[PDB]
Amino acid sequence: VPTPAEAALAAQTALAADDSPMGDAARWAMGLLTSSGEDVAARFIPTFAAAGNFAETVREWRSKGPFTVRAYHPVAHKGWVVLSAPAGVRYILSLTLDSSGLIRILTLKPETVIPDMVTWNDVEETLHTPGVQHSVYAVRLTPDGHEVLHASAPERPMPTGSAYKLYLMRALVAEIEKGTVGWDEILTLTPELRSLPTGDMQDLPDGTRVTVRETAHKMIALSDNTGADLVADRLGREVVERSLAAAGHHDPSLMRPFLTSHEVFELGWGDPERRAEWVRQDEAGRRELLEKMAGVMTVRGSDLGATVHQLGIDWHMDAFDVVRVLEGLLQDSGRDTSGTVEEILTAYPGLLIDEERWRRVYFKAGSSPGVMMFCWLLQDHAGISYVLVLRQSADEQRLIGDGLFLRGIGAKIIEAEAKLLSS
Ligand SMILES: O=C(O)[C@H]1/C(=C/CO)O[C@@H]2CC(=O)N21
Ligand SMILES: O=C(O)[C@H]1/C(=C/CO)O[C@@H]2CC(=O)N21
Repeated sequence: VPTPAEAALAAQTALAADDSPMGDAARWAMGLLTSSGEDVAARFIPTFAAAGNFAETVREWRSKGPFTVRAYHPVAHKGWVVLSAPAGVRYILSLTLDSSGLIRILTLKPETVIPDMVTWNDVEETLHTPGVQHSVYAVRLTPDGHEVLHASAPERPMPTGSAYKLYLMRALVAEIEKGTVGWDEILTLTPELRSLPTGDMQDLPDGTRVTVRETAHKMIALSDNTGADLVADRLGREVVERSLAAAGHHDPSLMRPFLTSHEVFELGWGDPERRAEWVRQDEAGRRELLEKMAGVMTVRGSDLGATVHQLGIDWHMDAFDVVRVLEGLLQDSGRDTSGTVEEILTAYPGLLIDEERWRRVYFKAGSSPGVMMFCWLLQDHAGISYVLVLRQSADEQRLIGDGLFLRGIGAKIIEAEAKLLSS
């Protein structure tokens, strides 16, 4: 158990030594904060829209220092640096990178505090926020069903954002198995198929040719919305929908029509009249509205904010549905002797994982205004699997925040697995 001084020193050294895209970006961003006084444009994605306000943003950040590194948490294309400022005030620097190491998101925010968890009640009492509906569901998978380790509101259907991509993955695998689509088949990016971040594929030029395998990899590992939309277009909505009952969903009608990310963005934050039409329409009327809406996006990232999940403009499922889709994916992966499914599912575990404990970890996050979820399947080297599903929804995005809180609650549960999961 490293003492505070030990932990900070280790973090400082690790940041200095990290020879990776995240290490490069984190050191550069820390340089911005600690330094005496076009280099910016070269470090960020080409379409970085805050470039004008950025000089002021950095001035304001710098005014909060001086800063000392206390913790460093690189996780693939995501990274967090915990900083202490004067008088014991703490902040977190959050980085999200694109596929070549350019910065997409860079924030410096008040520290997200998550205590070490001893009991499930610690989890519940930490997580609870007035005005936020939450759910925690943890199970051990066994031959003859699931052993419930903890449950709060698992039966409640809730919006889950990009968790829907798990169903899309199962639908894709089902079609690969049938031979109607192939891993090396080429998908082509068109202006109409481009969606918003999360993801990187939207940044590719019109006409870019990508394999089904690479597109599915990004769909899961980067939560790539454009990747997901390319897959959903190739399979077709009917195929995606007809798959839902088999892949584990209890009431497919909640995700009919099964929306694309493009559709959620455009409907959710585009013209209000069209959105009011959705609300008053039945399934037929909604399908008709979506067909009419097909085309190039008008909605931009800056338009998002107001919650729309309460109108059905999201993907609703219960915690049991999440466990079923994950267990289904575990089965699909084992059946795939090529290891293609496994490589996609294990690429990004969402945390730094103890690989001596866990043979495989599947992970998926979901987020939309007023929506946050994280889920993991963890299987040890003996073959015992656990599934953890964390969900939050609210009428106001500010009650949820950037998702580090819920992720960090998951991190603490997994850290305390011997007490909370495998006791
Ligand atoms: O993949 C991740 O870890 C991302 C994510 C993606 C949702 O599409 O949602 C949570 C919030 C965040 O930064 N996480
Ligand atoms: O390891 C942890 O406890 C948490 C954390 C907390 C931020 O101080 O940062 C990383 C991301 C995450 O969930 N981990």
